[PDB]
Amino acid sequence: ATFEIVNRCSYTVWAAASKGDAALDAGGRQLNSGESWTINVEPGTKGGKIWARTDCYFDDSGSGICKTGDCGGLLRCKRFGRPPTTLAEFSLNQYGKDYIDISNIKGFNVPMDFSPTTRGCRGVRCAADIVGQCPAKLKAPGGGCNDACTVFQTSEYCCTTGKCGPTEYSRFFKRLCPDAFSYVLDKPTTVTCPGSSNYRVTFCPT
Repeated sequence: ATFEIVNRCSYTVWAAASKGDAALDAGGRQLNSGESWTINVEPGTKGGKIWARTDCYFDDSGSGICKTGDCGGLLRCKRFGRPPTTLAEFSLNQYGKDYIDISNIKGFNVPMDFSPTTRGCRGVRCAADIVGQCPAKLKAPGGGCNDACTVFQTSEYCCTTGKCGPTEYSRFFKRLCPDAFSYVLDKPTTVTCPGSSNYRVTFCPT
């Protein structure tokens, strides 16, 4: 499948694409404001994620640090990034269907639209000013708005027992972005698309 990743933010972001144990395509790239990066994702990819990283510094060899979403200090991400990260999540060609969603379960750093570029389903968006409205205890110094599990490490926020409810913190994310997962057991906002659809991820869509 083809993903076009577009930075509509006024600031540079470092896109990242990983399935947790391996890079997707190159795994990461600098996107200046307005730049587009087209990647190819193998059919059948299960549990892929795309996110933006902010305020990165990398050397010649592609090693460095980002203030949000850092994936072990590499430009080319092989593993998932450090919260807070707004997440575009997808599983492709799962019994004939693609499944896509946006998640705030690992916090929020950059607003995001995740839409098909082919027919047969709708896109999802989380474009509210979550960082500006972020509750004081969830604000990340590097920027962004952490989820409550990352901050407090309790069974309830992390849903470690498989039973957990919404919380004051999850309801904040849900109020600003109803179409994104706000906690592990949230009523799913997953979109079902035809198998082998193509997609565009737009940072700062508005």
